[PDB]
Amino acid sequence: RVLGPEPWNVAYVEPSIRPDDSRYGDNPNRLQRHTQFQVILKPDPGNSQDLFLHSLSALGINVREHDIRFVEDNWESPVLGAWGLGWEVWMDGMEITQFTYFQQSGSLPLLPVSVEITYGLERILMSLQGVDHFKNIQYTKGITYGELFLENEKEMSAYYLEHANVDNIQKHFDDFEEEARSLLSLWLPIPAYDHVLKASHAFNILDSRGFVGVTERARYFGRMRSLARQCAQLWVKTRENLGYPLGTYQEVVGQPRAFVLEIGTEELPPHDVIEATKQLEKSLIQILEKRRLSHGKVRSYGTPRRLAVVVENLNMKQMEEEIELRGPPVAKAFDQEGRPTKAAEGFCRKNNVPIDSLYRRTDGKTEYIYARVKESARFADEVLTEDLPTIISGISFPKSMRWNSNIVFSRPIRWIFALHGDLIVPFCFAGISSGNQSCGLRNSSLANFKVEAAELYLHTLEKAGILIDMQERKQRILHDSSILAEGVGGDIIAPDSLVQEVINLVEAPMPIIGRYDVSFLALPKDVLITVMQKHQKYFPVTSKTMGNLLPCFITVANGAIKEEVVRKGNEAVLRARYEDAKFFYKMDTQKKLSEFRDQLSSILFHERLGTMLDKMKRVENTVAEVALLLGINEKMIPAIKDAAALAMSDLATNIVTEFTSLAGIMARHYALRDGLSEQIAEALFEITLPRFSGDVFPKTDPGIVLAVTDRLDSLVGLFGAGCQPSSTNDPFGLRRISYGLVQILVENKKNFDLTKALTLVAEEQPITIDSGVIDEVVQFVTRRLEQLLVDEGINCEIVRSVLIERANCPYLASQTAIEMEAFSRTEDFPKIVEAYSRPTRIIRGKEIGSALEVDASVFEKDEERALWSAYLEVADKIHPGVDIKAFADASLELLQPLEDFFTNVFVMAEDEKVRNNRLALLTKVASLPKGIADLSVLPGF
RNA sequence: GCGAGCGUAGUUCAAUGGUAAAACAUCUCCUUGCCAAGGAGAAGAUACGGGUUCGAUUCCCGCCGCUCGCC
Repeated sequence: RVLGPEPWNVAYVEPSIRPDDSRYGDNPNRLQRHTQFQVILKPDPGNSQDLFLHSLSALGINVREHDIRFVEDNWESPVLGAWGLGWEVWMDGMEITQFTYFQQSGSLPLLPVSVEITYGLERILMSLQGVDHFKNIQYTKGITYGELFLENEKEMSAYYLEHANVDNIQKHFDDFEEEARSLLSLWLPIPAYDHVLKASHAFNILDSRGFVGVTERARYFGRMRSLARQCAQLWVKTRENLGYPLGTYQEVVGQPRAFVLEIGTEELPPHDVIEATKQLEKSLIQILEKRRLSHGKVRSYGTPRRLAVVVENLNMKQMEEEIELRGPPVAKAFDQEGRPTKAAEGFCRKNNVPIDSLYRRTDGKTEYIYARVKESARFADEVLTEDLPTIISGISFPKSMRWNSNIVFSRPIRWIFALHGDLIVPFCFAGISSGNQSCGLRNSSLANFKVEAAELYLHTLEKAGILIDMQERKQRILHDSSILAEGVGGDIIAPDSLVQEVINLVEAPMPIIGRYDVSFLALPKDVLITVMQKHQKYFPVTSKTMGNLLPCFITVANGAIKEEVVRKGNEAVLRARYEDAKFFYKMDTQKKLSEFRDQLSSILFHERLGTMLDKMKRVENTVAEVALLLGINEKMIPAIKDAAALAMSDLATNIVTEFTSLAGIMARHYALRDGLSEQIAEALFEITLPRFSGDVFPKTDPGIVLAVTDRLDSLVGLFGAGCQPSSTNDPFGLRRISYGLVQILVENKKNFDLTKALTLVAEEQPITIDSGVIDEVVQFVTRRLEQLLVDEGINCEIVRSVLIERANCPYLASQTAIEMEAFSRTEDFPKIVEAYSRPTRIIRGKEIGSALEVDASVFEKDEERALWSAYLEVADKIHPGVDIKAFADASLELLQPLEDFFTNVFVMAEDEKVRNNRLALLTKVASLPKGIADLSVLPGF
């Protein structure tokens, strides 16, 4: 009932049962059956998030005292085929509610869009009551929540988890599927959807029991997606054959003054402020001067809910000067006794100057009749009315919404404040008429004010608390955090990829210190800081003497905050996330690390080639040779192989399934603790480097072998088994995987062979690899090397004349392409590029049959006896792997006997048989540079 | 999967509302001949389709290819 034109304001309460989250009722947060509260509003009323905050203080919360935050989180579900954009609501660190605008459902777009608010009533009641474990929540006066739902939590888990008969469910799945597919032919949507409901249930208690393998999930999701995809198209029609019984949705001259334009919004993401406070100022800078208007210091600003721009002392009229303008040539328009044909009139009509006010000028060919024009001063406030809406509509985001019309933006626009001097610039955009009002800090005494003159805008804004200048929020975060961190004895850890995302989550910052327990310090350091940074957005604190962690953290509130309830509320969320990660860790140190391999066989890699255990199986059997292609020392080929079986073992651990960014850290941590060598453990970490664009590369010796051998397999397998990247679409990430393999080499001084390693790591795969499909992987790698090499300030014509035969070993190519440009800029390049061109053109094909023929059989020539000597004494130096400088000094002395041979000897055949000496003697001199550079492409030939 | 930027002789690049320029390559004519080099001349392009305007390579829409970020 969100599909159609039908208005549907409704709100209900329902439990929700998901069995794979059943944990016998012991961990205080996860339940197999939890109550929700759902409210859907269609159409969107407009107050849709000022009714929410009345709801909160209705259920007894003090919203001027706690810290309510709208942190963005999109929503998508492919099974139903729906998605939407919106936020989640953090009260004092706890995520309590989701808030979404819908845009797809089934597979047909929505009109009008719906608003979905979904409270979760057991994560709210533990916070509002000071309780850590759900079985202490007071249900009513006298009875507890545990004493009602505990054994249902306890023994429905044993059913969904161990004793669920798993074939009388595999049959019921297909039975329900068939019945729902049949009742979609008598045109009955209601039961034909209830059967989809009770089939997608029976799939969950299959998945929980583990009976679903790894390759059946892609089939089950498909089987059940096209049932919801085609119940929708039946419902939306059976509605309209009734006639929609619930209505239908249809719809002056003076000195210069400043000019300020703000576009209020609802909370934008943290990185849609940065890429939208630029393509607005640029798009304004252009159009201010395109229309002949002069100004001064233009300056942008940003906040999660406004995007302001200020242009100072803007003009009051256009510049109003007369400019020349030339039109069509005298050939097209002008003619003898036929001057106005069809073009002269079109050239004067759009300019309305009289037709006898034209003259001629030597415009190249003394043509292009023309005249003058006027600029038409237009008061600088009726100009902007025409050009602002196309400014504001210009900004473009990757993800975008619709709320009440077909206009698209990233979040709904709520107010527009655009003024100039004292007067308002009047226009309208997306149903909002511009004015001079603005909302300050929400839920304050200045939640609505009006600014009179545009020169006291900023001074009024920061009179309501807001700090809009983005670069003066960083300096009030990182400078009131230091006093706190030094009051306890330490200092903060602020990677500037976290400050750029803490700045744009706040409007008027306020920092607070908090304490967590000391007995959590036994965890690894890089799980503490990852909990405190990548999920909660806190600041850790490290004692600057003996620089390890302390039991403190720093959090950033927003506004007029009680700062006695928010510290106490934040201290008790990462007393729970730590308390879960500690249980996971203690469950992971129960077994030696070498046993976590045999769980790997339940992670999919690719369908027709398999899991991850087989892939890591196909690497121990080849990492004993890629250490010979790289020329690794002999006394380390043992110490690599035992660190190759343990590789990628931590990917089945309990932690790494929860914190999927610690793949690689929590393998070295276990390995060192188990009692391996140091270099084994350190190599167990760089099988993952680099993880993205711009990360450290493997430096140790056994760290390169594995990081190369993995990237060879994930290339040859994915290529020779269907998934080729031939598209703009990038599945399986075949671009960065191929890009990193050349950086691990050019950054590490290694000599490799791309056409021998790919003839040996393809031999192993399960599917057959023919010699033709590895000749495209070499090209897909060489193009990536060329792109890496061009954008280092290199010239484009030399990197295509070294990559013809030095393209195999990616280090020597990147070595000899930088060393060739510096030689190309010196004044010996035109001597050599010609010296080698006189004997490669002259031999464009004359049936040289006797292959070698270089002999003194009959060499009765004069200059031959002095040319072949030079060829031998240079060819004795140039070996197939020499550098470019020995070449560039060994050909300069060969260039002279060339012009002493061509001067006299008549190479072409005046005799019948003996004219092949004179041909081979130049074929050889032409072929010497085969292996160093392909000299027949460079210009100047 | 979505966005962003691009497409001009054979290769590299200037221009813009209305006679699309130059470099290297190609061709012909020269002759201390066949190669090279110095000289004159000639031919050669806006990926494709649609829209307004008198005229679009330029402004608008749609299709094809390429490069790059996220998934």
